[PDB]
Amino acid sequence: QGTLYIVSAPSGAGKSSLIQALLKTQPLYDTQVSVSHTTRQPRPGEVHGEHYFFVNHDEFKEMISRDAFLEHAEVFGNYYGTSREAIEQVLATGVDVFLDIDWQGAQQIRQKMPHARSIFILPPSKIELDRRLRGRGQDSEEVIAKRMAQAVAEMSHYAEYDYLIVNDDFDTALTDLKTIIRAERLRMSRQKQRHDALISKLLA
Amino acid sequence: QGTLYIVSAPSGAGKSSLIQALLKTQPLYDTQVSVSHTTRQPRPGEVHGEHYFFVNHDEFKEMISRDAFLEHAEVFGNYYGTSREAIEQVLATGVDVFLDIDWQGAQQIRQKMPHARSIFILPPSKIELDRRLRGRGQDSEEVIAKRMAQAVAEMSHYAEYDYLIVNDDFDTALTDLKTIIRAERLRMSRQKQRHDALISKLLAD
Repeated sequence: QGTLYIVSAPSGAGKSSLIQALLKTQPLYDTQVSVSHTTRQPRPGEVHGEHYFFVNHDEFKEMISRDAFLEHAEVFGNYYGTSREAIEQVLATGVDVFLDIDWQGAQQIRQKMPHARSIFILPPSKIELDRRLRGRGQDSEEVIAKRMAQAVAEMSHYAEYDYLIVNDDFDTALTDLKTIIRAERLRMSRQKQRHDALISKLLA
Repeated sequence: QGTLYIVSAPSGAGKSSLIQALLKTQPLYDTQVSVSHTTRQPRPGEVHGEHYFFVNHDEFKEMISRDAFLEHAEVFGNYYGTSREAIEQVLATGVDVFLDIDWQGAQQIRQKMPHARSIFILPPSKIELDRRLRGRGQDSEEVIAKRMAQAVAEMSHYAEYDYLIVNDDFDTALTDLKTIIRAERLRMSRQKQRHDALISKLLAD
């Protein structure tokens, strides 16, 4: 019923913000963000099943052994992963899910979910990507150069995705994202289900 | 480069006006309607290459022999069809082409143009379809029942299409159409070509 949207981009393409901006304007019965499993400890305020599903390292490795993840990775001595079951339960409710992930996990997901759509977001020029990576302007030139090399390595994978948004002006990019989602919702397999009663009435 | 959009709908779904409104706000280097070939005789105002590509029965038949049409029909002594050459020429210049056609012509085109996208447009309810078919309201219940039967026959094929727009509010339907065309242009196949130079500068150094 719902569509899984894999969203990736180098730092500096405004990806995280674009997704957050999307959730602020769509009801949870239409659009939700993926909730990942993690082995890190819950922090104050976090809720299991809401900010993350919190498991311990053995549970996570056990899950991995039963191939329970669409993707997982170890990051700073903690594992993070996207549970297949969790994603399917939400999609089965007709909700579209946005799964922000690097190109590696995006490749893992696509292998298990051929129907997942994926969107890559790019910065609009080398100069603007460099400006956005510099943020407040407080990092050393070498740290920035490593951020740029990392962004370039991420962007080299752009052709593996189904859609490309060049985020120059934020609101233009965000309209682009909403356009993708709206168009996918005008597709016949979703529309004939959504308008099932109406079509039956029109043809009777 | 460009995409062929097959657009169909029963009368009463605002299809022609939606397409027309589309052409009013997009440049010819982005969007055009297809120009059909026909043996009918040019009429007042019609210009070859614009309202139709006018040709005579022998040319049309020779084209049919060459399977040069994506679809064609023969009605009241005349041929009407969409030249495959004329469409691919425009598509090859990166332009999206809209082809307004009935469901039968739509099936003919799809088989020959698997990459074409089709959009079907529906009225928003039986009562509103009936209201729109009655128009100014100067027709017999017989003519209306016939319009409605014809609309029903057209709608029974809606599932053969890639997209469905339910045209309740006109402006909202027009935005739907524009959304489809913009989303298609965001696909990787077209974006990677459109931004080739940008992408190459981003990866450089």
